[PDB]
Amino acid sequence: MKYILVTGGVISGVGKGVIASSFGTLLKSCGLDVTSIKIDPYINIDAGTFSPYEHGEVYVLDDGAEVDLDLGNYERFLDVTLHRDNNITTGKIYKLVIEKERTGEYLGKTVQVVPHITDAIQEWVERVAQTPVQGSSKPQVCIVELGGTIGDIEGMPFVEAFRQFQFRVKRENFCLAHVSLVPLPKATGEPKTKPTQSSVRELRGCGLSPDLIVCRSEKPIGLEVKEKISNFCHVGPDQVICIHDLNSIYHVPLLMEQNGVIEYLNERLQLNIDMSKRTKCLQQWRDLARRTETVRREVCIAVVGKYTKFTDSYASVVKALQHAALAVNRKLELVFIESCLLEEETLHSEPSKYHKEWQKLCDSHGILVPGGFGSRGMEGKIRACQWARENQKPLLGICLGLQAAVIEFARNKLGLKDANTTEIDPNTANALVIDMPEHHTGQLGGTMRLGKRITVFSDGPSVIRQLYGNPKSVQERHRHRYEVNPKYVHLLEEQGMRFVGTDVDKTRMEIIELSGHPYFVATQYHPEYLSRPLKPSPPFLGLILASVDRLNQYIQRGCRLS
Amino acid sequence: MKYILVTGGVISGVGKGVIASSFGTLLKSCGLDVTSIKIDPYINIDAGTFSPYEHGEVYVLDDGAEVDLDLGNYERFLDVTLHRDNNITTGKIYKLVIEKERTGEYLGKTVQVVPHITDAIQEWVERVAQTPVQGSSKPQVCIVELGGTIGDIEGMPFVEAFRQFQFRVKRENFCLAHVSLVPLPKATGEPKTKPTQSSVRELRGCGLSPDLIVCRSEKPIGLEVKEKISNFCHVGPDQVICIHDLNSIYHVPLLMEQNGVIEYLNERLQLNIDMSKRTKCLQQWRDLARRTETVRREVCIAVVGKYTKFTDSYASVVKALQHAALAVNRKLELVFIESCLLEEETLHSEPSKYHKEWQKLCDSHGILVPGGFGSRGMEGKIRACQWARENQKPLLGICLGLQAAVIEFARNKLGLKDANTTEIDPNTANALVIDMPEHHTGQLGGTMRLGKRITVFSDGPSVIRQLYGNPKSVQERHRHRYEVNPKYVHLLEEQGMRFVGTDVDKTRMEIIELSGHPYFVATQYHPEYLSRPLKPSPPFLGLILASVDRLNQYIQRGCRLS
Amino acid sequence: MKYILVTGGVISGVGKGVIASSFGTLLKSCGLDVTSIKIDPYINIDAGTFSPYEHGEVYVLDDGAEVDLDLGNYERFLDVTLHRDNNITTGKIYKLVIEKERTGEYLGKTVQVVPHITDAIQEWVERVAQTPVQGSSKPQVCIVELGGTIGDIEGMPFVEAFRQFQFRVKRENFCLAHVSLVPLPKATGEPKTKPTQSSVRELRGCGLSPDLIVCRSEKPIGLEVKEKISNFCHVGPDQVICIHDLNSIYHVPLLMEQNGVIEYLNERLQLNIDMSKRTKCLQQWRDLARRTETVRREVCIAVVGKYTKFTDSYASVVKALQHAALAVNRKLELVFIESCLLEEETLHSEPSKYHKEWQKLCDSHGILVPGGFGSRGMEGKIRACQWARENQKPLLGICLGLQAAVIEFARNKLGLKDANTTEIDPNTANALVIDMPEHHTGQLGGTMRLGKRITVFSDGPSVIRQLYGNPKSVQERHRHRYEVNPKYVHLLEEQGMRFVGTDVDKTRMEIIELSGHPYFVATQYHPEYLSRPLKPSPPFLGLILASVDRLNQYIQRGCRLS
Repeated sequence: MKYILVTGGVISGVGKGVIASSFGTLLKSCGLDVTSIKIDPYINIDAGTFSPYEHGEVYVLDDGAEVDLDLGNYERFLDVTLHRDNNITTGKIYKLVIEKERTGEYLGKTVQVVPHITDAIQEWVERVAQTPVQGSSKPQVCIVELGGTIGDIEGMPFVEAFRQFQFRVKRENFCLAHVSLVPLPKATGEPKTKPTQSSVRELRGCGLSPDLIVCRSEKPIGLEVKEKISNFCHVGPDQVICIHDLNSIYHVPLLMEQNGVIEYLNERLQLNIDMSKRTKCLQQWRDLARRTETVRREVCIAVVGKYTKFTDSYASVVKALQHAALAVNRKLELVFIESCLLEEETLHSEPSKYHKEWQKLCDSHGILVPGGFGSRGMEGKIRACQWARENQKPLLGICLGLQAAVIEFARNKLGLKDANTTEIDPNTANALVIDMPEHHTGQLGGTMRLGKRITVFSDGPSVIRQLYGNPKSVQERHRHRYEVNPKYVHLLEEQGMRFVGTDVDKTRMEIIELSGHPYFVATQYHPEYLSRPLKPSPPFLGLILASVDRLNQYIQRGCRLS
Repeated sequence: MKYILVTGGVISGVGKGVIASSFGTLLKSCGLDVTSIKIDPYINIDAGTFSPYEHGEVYVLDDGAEVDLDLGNYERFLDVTLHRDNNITTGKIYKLVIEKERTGEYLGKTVQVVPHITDAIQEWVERVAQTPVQGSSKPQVCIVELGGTIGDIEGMPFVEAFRQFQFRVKRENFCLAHVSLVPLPKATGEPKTKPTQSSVRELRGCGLSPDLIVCRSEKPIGLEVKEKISNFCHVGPDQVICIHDLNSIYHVPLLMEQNGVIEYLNERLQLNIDMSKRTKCLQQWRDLARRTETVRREVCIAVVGKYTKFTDSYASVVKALQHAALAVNRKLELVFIESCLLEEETLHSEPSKYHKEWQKLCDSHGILVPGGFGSRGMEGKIRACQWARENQKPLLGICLGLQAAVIEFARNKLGLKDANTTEIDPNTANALVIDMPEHHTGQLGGTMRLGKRITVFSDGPSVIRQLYGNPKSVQERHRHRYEVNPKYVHLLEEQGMRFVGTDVDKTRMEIIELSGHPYFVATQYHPEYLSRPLKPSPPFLGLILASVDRLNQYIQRGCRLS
Repeated sequence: MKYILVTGGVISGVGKGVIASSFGTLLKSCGLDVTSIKIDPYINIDAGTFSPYEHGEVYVLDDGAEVDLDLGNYERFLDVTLHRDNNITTGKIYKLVIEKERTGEYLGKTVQVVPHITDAIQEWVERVAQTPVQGSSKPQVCIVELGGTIGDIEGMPFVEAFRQFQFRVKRENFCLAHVSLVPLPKATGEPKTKPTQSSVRELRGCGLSPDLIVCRSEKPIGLEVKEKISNFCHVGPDQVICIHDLNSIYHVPLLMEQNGVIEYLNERLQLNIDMSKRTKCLQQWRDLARRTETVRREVCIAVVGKYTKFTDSYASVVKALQHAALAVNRKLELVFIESCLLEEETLHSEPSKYHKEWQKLCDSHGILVPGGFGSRGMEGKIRACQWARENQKPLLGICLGLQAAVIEFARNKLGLKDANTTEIDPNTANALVIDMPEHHTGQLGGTMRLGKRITVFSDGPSVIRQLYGNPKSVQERHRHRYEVNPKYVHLLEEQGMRFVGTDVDKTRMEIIELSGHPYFVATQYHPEYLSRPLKPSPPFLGLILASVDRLNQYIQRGCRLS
C-alpha cells in the first residue's frame, strides 16, 4: 500500500549506504517492519566475470550464492536479512524477457516498451510486497531503493513505471526525492549548489515533480542558502534538510530532532506512531553515540590492503568492527600499507619507500592478511606473516591467506622450498592446496566453494568457540574456491598443528591452529561481516582482552552525568 | 475562483472559433455568466504594420480601436461584448515590461525571467476576473482562451504560470485540455491518429498531465479507436469525445446528449445547475437547427472576395448572415468570383477566367462590393457595380465602395473622365474622395476614421431606417480612412442623389442613396457583423422581402410536430 | 575573414578576464592586431537602475558613457581601446528590433525568430569587423568574446548564429571551445571532472562539435586524467591544456612553451608568423615575471573596502597598481577592513571587533578612501581620514571622498557642526557639495557628471603634475554626480587649502590640496584604472618615493645571471 522510493548516488562507492539506512531504521524504531529492494542499472551480475574486488565489495553475508555490494549494513542495522530475490539487476530481468517472447504467451506479437516493459516491473514489486523475511508477517510499507547510477539511457522506462503506481492510488502514498550534490568552491566560499537547479529540469522533462528536499554537506552552513532551494522547488522553507555527515552514522538522528521531519511524514501518509519520548525510541542510539566519542588509545596497528586510495576491500569492514570494539574501550588506528610495492619491484628500484614500512609493522600488535588479485602480489604476503610469528606477535583469522600460511610453515619448521604459489601457475610437486570444486550434491561441476554449509567443530577449549556459549554446530558461509588435499596433510598431524574445526565429512580442514603460539587464529570464513553491535567478533575481540586484561574500568566511572 | 483554459488551434484560420464558442454557451444556458479572455502568441497587433486583410479578419464589431480576429462569434452567440482590454497579445505586454525595468520599481535588480514574468501574467488575470461586461456583476467562472498557435519557444513560461494557480487551490478547479488533430490518409483507411501520442510527450516534457479528451473529426468513426486514446491518457473509455464538425455550429449540441459530458463537469467542479429538461435549455437551439435544414431555393447569388481559396474577408460574414435569412425561408448559393484576374491581365493574356465570371451575376439578385489591396485591382471593380445598376438590379451597402461608386456615377450621368482612383495616385484634379484624417477631439493628426461615433440620419422613409422601429440616433462603427469633401458635392445635390444619413456635424456624407432606383443601399459602416439571429440586417433582408413579397408561407405549415 | 569565439565563465566575477586576455595578446606579439567584441546575456546595462557596485566593477576607463565590467584589462594589456559600440548587450539589441517592426521595413509580416534574429546579429559583427580602434587599419582576425553566463534560455539563437558563418566558408576559420570546470574532491583525491562529460552532451544536442580542449586548475595534476578527456572528445592526446592559474597573469605563457599550442593554431588557419626566438616575442613578459617574484617588504598598509568577501570594488584595481609598483621594488600588503561594522553598530553591541581595527591603521602608512552605498556607512568614513592627517600620515587621492573631506576640515580647523552628509538627507544649511547636474552643452537635464572632459590645471610645482613631463591639459574622466558650489568656498581660500587643478570654466574645484601637509593628494578622477605597466600612477607611486628615497638599489645588483 505504501511505496517510497530511495535515491542513492551516482557512483557505486561514494556513501549512499548511510543515507538509505537512515530511512530504514525510522519505521523500525516506531514498531513497524519494512524490507529492502534495490536495482542495479548496469549490464548483468557484478559477481560474474568481473574481478572479485575493484569497485564493489562482494561478499556472502547470509546468502547461498552471490550478493550485491551495499547489503551488509542493512542486516547489521535493521532486523531483516537478504536472500536470492533481493539482488535485482538488469541482467536478471533479461533472463526471462527473452524466454517469454520465445516460448509463446502473447501470441508472438512484436512489442516495443509499453505496455510490456513498464508492466514487467510490476511483477517484481507486488511479489516481494507480501513476502518479507523470517521475522515478520506482512510489511505495510514497501520501500524500493535505487543504487548504482541514476539518469542514463535505461532511465526512460523507470519514469513511466513510477507514475503507474501513483495515478491509481491517492497522493498520500508517494514522496519523490531525487539527488543533488553540493559542490565546494576553491576560490570564493559561498555554497552555490549547481546540481540542484539541474535536477529539477530533468524531472520536469519526463513527467515528475519534486516534493522533498535532498542535500548533502559536512558542516552546518549558514541560513543564506536555505531559502534558495525553497523558491526553486516551491516547497516549505522550514523543511530544508542540512545534513552534515562526515564518515559515521550518528550524524543523522541528531538533525531530525532539530528541523522537524519525524512528525511530517506521520501525518503525510496517515500512519501509526508509538510515542514515548520523541516519536521513535532514541535512547538506544544515544548510548552508542556518546560512549563512542569517549574512548582513545592510539595504538600502532599495521594493516595490509591492496592499493593506497579508498578501495572496496574494507569499506564495510572497518565500520562493523569499530562498534564491537566498544566493550574494551580501546581505539585501533588503521594505516595504509600497499602489498604491491614491497617485493622485488621496490628494493631493486628505490629503497626509499621500503625501510619505512618495516618500522611500523614490527612494533605493532595486530597484523591482518590481505588477499590476492591474479599475479599482482605473492612474495610480500609471505614475509609479512612469518615475521610476526617469530616476534611473538599474535595474528587474526582472515580469509584468502590459507595458501600462503602453508608455505612459510613448511620452510621454517621443515624446509620444503618446492611448495610455492599454486593459484597462479600450478606446476609444483608439493602442491598442498589446489583448485577442487564441489563433487557432492547441490553444485555439480566446476563451481565455487560457498553456500549454506554446516560447520562442525572438533575440539572444545579454544579462543573462537568459547565466545558462542559452547556451541556444537554454527552456520557459517565461505567465499573461496581452493580446497586442502586430505592426502598432503601428513606433516601437519605429526607436529603442533591441530585442527579445532572441520566439516561434516571430516575431510576439509577449514580451521587450523598452531600450538605453542599465545594467540593464533586462522580459518576460512569471514567473521568481520558478522560483527554485530550486540555480539562482538571472535578474533579481533579476543586479542585485546588477552593483551592487558583490563576489566576494572567499568567500576571507576559510576555514571558521572546521572 | 474557477479558471478553465481553452485550447484553440495551430494556425489562425482553421476553425478554432466554433470549438471555443461551444464551451462558452454551456454555462450561459444554465443561468450563469462568464467572460472571454484570449492571448495571441504572435508578435503584436495584426492591424498595425501588416496588411488589413490576408490571414486574420480584422473588423470593428463594437470597439473603439483595433480588434483581434476571432471576437465576432463570441458577441453574437453569447451575451457579452469585447473592449480594449480583451485583445491581449505579446506586443501589449512588452510595452510595460521595458518601462518598469527602466524607471525603477523593484530596485533595478537584474534577473532572468522568473519570478517576474510568471507573476506579471497574474496581474492580467486577477484584474479581468471581477470586471466583466455591461450585463453582469461578477462572473464566478473566468475562462482563459488560447488562440493563434500552440507549441512555440515563447510557450515555456506559459506552462509554469498555469501550474501556479493550480498548486495553490484544490484539484477541482482546473482541467487540462491540449490539442490532437486526427488526419485521414487517402491510402489506407484506419483512423490512426498521430498527434495524439505526440501531444502527451510534450506535456510530460514540461511538467503537465492530460486529464480531458480532445479530438476533431468530420464523420462518425468506429469504436475500435475510442479505447486507443483512453489507455494512452489513463482516462475513462466512456468519456471520449467524437465530434464530427462540418462547417456550422449545430453539430456540437447533438453529441453532448449522447456521450455524457453535460453532467460530468457539474460534479467535477461543484457548481450549481438549473435543471428543467436536460441540464441546460436546449429548446432554444433545436428551433434554429432543424428549421434551418428545411429550406431551399438555390438562387444565383454572386459575391466578390479577393482570391479563390478560403481568405479572411468573409470567414465571419457568411455565417452571421445565414442565420438572419431564416425569416424568409430562402437559401442563398455562394460562389467564388475573383476581381484580380479580370482587368487587362486576363483580357490581353488568355480570355478564359473573365467571360465565365460574368455568367453568374447578370441575373443575380444580390451583388456585393469587395475592397482594395493597394494596387491589385482598380478597373474591374468599377465595371462590376455600374453593370448591375443599368439592368435594374438592386445592390447592397458594403464598405470600401464609396471610392468607386462616385466614378461610375460621374461618367454615366455626366462625363467626368478625369475623376479616377484617388487611393493609389492622388494627382487628378477631380479628386472627390481624398485622404483626410480626424481634425476634431479625441484623435489628433493622421489617424484612422473609426471609433465610437454617433450617426444621425436626415430623412425618414427609406429601407435602412424603418427596420429599427423609426429611430433617431443609432450607434454604428466604421473602418476606413478616406472622407468625402464637402466642396466637391455640388453635382450630387442638383441630381437625384439624396443623403438619407449624415453625421453630427452635417459635413461627412457617410450614407448616400440614388433616387429612381427600386432598391439602392450604400453606406460606410458594416451591418453584416451585427447580423444577430434575433435582429436581421437592414440591407440583405430588405432585398428578399421586396423581391416576391411571399408572406403566406407561415400559415401553410401550422406546426406539423405538434 | 577569421572569427574565433571566446568562452568566458558561468558567473560575472569568477576570473574570465585573465583567460580571455591570453588569446588576445597572442596575435599582438606576432605582429598582428585584433579587436575585442563581447556580449552580455543579461537584461541591459548594469549601471542603469541597478546599484553602481555590487557584482560588476563599473568604471569609466576611456569612455564617454557607461561601460561593462571586464574591459579594463584589455586596454592595459593590449594596445586597443573601448568605445560606445563595445558594450553590446541584450537590451541594446531590443532597442531597434521593436522600432523596425513598428515603423515598417519588411512589410510588417508576422514572423517568429528565424531568419530574422540570426540575421540581425550579422549586422553587429560585419560592422565592427573593418572598424577597429585608433591604432590599426583593418584587423584580419575578428574574435568575439562571450561574457556573463552561458547556456540558458536565450542561448538557442546564439547556436544557430555561430554555425551560419561556418557553413558558408571553409573549416579552417573556426575553432569551437566551450567551458568545463574541474571540481576538486574533499574525501578521495582523484580529479574526476563532471562538467566535461556534461558539456559534450549539450553541444551534440544543438548541432555543434567540440574540437579544442578547455580546462582550469591551480596545480600541475597527474597524467592519469589527460587521456580521459581525449577519448571523450576524440581529439589529440598531446593537445590537452593543463593551466595552473592561481591569481596572476604570468601562469599562462609558461605553459604554451611546454605542451605545443603556439604552432598548432598557425597551420590550422594558415596565418603569418614573425619568428625570432619562439614564435612570438617572450622577452617582454619574462622581464616582468621573474623580477616581480624577487621583491618583498611586508609593510602594514590598512585599506578600507566595503564587505569582507571578494567584492567588485577592487577586482581590477589591485592588479594594475601592483605592476606599476615594481620600479621601487616594494611590496604592499592589503588587508580587509569593513567600514559598515565600525560606527555605532559595533561599540554599542560588542567591542571585540572594534579595538583590533584601530591597532592596524594607526601604525600604517597608506590609508585609502572607500565609497558610499546609500546609507550603509557615513560616520566611520569621517573618523578614518581625520586621524591619519593628525598623525602625520599621508593619504591618497580616491574618488567618492570629497563629500567627507570637507566635513572633517570644517570641524577641526573651524567648527561647522551643521555641515553633515548631503548625499543622504539634503536638509542642512551649510551644504557645501550638493547634487547639481550638467547645465552646459551635450548633457541636458538631470544627467551624470562624466564624459570626455578637458581638465586644465592651475598651479605648477606639485606631486600629481611633475610626473607627466610638465603638461598643460590632460584628458581625464570622472564618475560622480555631486558638484562643489562656487559660493560656499569662501572659507577654503582664506586658509591653506589651495586648488592645483580646476576645469575649463574655473568654477568646479575638482582637485584640492591642503598646504602644510607633507603629502596630501585629493581629486575626483580615478588614476588607478590608468595604471599602465610603462607609466606609474601619480598618487600611490609618489608616496613610496618620498618615504625613504632609496634609489641606490639598481647599482647593487649588476645582473648576476647575465
